[PDB]
Amino acid sequence: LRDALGTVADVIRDGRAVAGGGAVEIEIAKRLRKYAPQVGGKEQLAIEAYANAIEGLIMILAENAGLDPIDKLMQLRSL
Amino acid sequence: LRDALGTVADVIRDGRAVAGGGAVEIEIAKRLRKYAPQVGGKEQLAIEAYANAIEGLIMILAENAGLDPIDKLMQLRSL
Repeated sequence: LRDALGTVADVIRDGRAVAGGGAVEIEIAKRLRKYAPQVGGKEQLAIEAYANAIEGLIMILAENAGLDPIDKLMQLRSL
Repeated sequence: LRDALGTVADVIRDGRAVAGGGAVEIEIAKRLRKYAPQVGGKEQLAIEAYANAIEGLIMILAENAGLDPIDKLMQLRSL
């Protein structure tokens, strides 16, 4: 109960909110893959290797609830 | 000399010609990566794994003439 209240306080101290469920990771993994071609050098492989590691988080969320992980990633990315 | 003549005969028997030097591979590796999103299923990973294996040929051409292979691939793809 006090951890719930101390989460409401983390909203009220800074008035933004974002969806759970892995909805944030897949917008970030779009912005990076559109930004990486501007950086151009060997550094381009390190940014795209960052994006693959953030999407690689919500597999650990799907794989954990009994689902088939890869298809239930591909459906979200296509959506 | 007869293998040279028997190459001119391979042009004359069918009146098309294409550039050497790895110029064909990098147009094919563009068409495939634009076509793969239409196929959509697990099969999409097999087509993109085909494109990476055709570009992977001209590294064996650059790596062989003493050059640094990766950058001399990236310059061609950007061009």
